[PDB]
Parts: sequence; C-alpha cells; structure tokens
Amino acid sequence: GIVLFVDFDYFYAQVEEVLNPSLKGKPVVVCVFSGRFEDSGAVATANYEARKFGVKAGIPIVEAKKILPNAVYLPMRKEVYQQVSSRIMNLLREYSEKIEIASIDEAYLDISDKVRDYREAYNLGLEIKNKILEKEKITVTVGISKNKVFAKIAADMAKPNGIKVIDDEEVKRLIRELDIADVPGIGNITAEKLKKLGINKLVDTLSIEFDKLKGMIGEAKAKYLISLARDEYNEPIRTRVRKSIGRIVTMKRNSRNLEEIKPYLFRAIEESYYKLDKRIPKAIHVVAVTEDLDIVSRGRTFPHGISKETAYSESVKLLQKILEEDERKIRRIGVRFSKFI
DNA sequence: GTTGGATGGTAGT
DNA sequence: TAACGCTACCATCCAACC
Ligand SMILES: Nc1nc2c(ncn2[C@H]2C[C@H](O)[C@@H](COP(=O)(O)OP(=O)(O)OP(=O)(O)O)O2)c(=O)[nH]1
Ligand SMILES: [Ca+2]
Ligand SMILES: [Ca+2]
Ligand SMILES: [Ca+2]
Repeated sequence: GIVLFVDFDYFYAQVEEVLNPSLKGKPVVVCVFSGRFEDSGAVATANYEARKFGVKAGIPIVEAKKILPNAVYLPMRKEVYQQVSSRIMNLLREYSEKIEIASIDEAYLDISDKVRDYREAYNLGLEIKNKILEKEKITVTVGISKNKVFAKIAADMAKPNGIKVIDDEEVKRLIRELDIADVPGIGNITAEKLKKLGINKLVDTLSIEFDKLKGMIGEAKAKYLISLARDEYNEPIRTRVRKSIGRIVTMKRNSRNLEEIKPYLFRAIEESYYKLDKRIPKAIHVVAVTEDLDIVSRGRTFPHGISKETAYSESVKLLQKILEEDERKIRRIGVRFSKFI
C-alpha cells in the first residue's frame, strides 16, 4: 500500500500572488471581514513572509494590522480559490482515480497500482509538483507513506514546497520517537490527557491498560492510536461524500430580536440551499454563536426531504427555541443541512 | 436490555 | 483587543422501541 498526500502551500494567499505576481515576495494577508466595524473579522491565511511576524490563520484582522500595517490585505474570494482547487484536483485524478479530497487544498491518492515502490512514488510526487506548477503556478507539499496518517505526517514535516517519503523503517522509528501530540487527530485536549497518563509516544499506548486509555480519551481515539502503534492502521482512500452543508453569518450587532435576526438567517438558508446542488436534506439545524462566542444549536430531522419553504418555516421555530431556552444575545446565526437523500 | 436523534465537544483547515 | 468560516467524527443523554 502506497499513499500520496498533497497539500497546497499557503493556499488562498498563493492564489492571490498568482493573480497578482507583484505581490510575491512580500507579506500578503487574506481576510474575512465581518462588517461589524472597520477591520472586524479574522485572517483566513497569510503567506510565509507575513507568518514570520506572527500573522496567520485565525488571528483578528485588527491584530494583524497592528503588527504589519504595511502588508497587503485582501478580502477572501473563496469562489476564485475553489475554481483553482477544482482544476488541481482534476489534474491529480489523472495520476490516480482513487482520490480522497479532504479539504479545499488537500487530497490523498492511492497510488499502489500506479507505482511499485517508494523510489517510483517519489518521482511521481515530483511529476505532480511539476504538473501543478506548469498548469496553475501553485507550489504544493507532498507526503508519501504506507497509509493516510503517515503520508499526512510526511507532508507536515516537509512543508512548504516539500516532498517526503516515510518508509517502513521510519514508520517504526516514528512510533517510538514522534511526540504523540504531532499525530493527526490529537489536539491540545487529548494531548494533555495522554500526558497525564504518561503517554508521550505512540509506542506507550501498548503498555497501558486499554480500559484506562479508553476511559480517559474515549473508545474511538484509543483504538485509533493503538492501531497506529501496532503499525496496523489501514483505512482505505475513499471518495469524499459531503455529509453536511451550511452557512453562518455575522450580524452587524448582537441581538435577541427575532425580526432583526431573521434577515441574516434567511440569507444563510438561501446560500445553503444553493450549495446543496440537487442534494435533498432530511435534517436542519439552526446554529447560533452567542455574544460570548459560545456555539449553540437546535435541530430537527424529518421523515422526508426538506423543501426550501419548509426550511424557512422550521428555521424560525428553531431560532425561537434557542431564544426561549438561552438568555444570551446572538452574534452569528446560520443553518446546516444534513441527512441527504 | 437496545437504537438513534438532539445537542455539544474536539479536531483541523 | 478580538475572536470568520466550514466540515467531520465522536460522546453523552434520554425517549422510544425490543
Ligand atoms: N476562513 C478560514 N479559512 C481558513 C482557515 N484555516 C485555513 N483556511 C483556508 C485558507 C487556507 O489557505 C486553506 C488551506 O488551509 P491550510 O491549513 O492547508 O493552510 P495554508 O494552505 O494556508 O498554509 P500551509 O502552507 O498549509 O500551511 O484553507 C481559517 O481559520 N479560516
Ligand atoms: Ca495548505
Ligand atoms: Ca490543508
Ligand atoms: Ca497536535
């Protein structure tokens, strides 16, 4: 089994540099302006020049501008980046039809039937990197290993503009030596719980009682880590099937007034239903981000598909329930559809 | 006993 | 000082169903 994982470098910012090459070589910050006041919002991503100074995905735009007042600030044009992404995913499908698109900028290819060893895989990785450069002028990072998890780890190690193979001997080394916090799916909360248990490396999961591990981090995470530690993780590459589709928007000002919130909620439903593209959902959830940035939701699953008209009717009832059951003001409001027929 | 929807936690991007 | 946006998968609680 040979898996090749590709992740596009500083993606949104890189696309903007392709579209305007005078930007290349200096700080570029792509921003999600929320409209609440001038420069309210968050950074979607920045190029590596901006990252040197701490400007990166998730920080407030006002904070970025405090640090780098003279950087180029651009509004997120997600439809444009999606056009580029879709073209690159099509390029990748020419190298293998067994492709799992995992995000707007990354995919796993099962290349087992396309190459015979890691030497051939590495050369295919370079061909892929060259193809994407020729066609789209986008640099990417490639990770290659025996499964999805280690191909991802390989790319994480090699970025930006990298290519890295983690062969069988290195997999066994990493099971002993890799900080378990750097394993995909282990965030800060799980990492701290593992630490308390004295689990610092994957190999350490083999000498703790499963019941103790399970009790602390849950059954699914425990089984996942053990499978990796035994070098028996074998999750197949599978075609991505979207399970939910939604939109959430930021309100100009916080509110508990139904008629004030409704316009935003309806905008979210319209954009959401458009996104559905022939999909027919049986479940709807109204999602509210409260004034203190907590996320609350109310939902309903129907025995049949939900028409746009039913989505309008039901969403108001769900927003009403949130208001009735939660005293706090609402800051962001939206909808998510799921359980597609 | 057992499912599985409602709601939220965790992760990552 | 400010905190967008989107999606996946898992856990818990509890009403409905064996
Ligand atoms: N709105 C928004 N978009 C994000 C956020 N994080 C990532 N994205 C978008 C913009 C990124 O360019 C794109 C791909 O995510 P990545 O995690 O792979 O980061 P990126 O490619 O920008 O940097 P890279 O060199 O991988 O580190 O997805 C975020 O917090 N908010
Ligand atoms: Ca990336
Ligand atoms: Ca990525
Ligand atoms: Ca981590």
